[PDB]
Amino acid sequence: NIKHETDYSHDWTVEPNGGVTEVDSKHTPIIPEVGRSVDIENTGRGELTIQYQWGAPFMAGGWKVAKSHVVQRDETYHLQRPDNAFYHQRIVVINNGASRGFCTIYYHLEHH
Repeated sequence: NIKHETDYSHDWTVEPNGGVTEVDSKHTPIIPEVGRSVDIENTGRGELTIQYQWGAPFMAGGWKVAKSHVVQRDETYHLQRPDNAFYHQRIVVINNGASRGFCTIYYHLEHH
């Protein structure tokens, strides 16, 4: 009795020499919420960093890093969301290298 479920994906570019691309975001300023996990497939020639970031109410003190991981070319990596709830959160992909960055993000949706 296998069932098909639908998730989302999206392709992204990340500029070289410090580009940052936002690939997910959530703002829940009244009641905080747990976020969403993703997988990243690096489809470019150089490495990328993926980070899970959070912010306090009013973004006081700017974004903070909860998780970070480096993904090499052709690899796919699962970024599990933190177990705690946030007022602001996002996932970014950062390209600190000289090669243009490319990736596909697979978003793990909520299923019941």
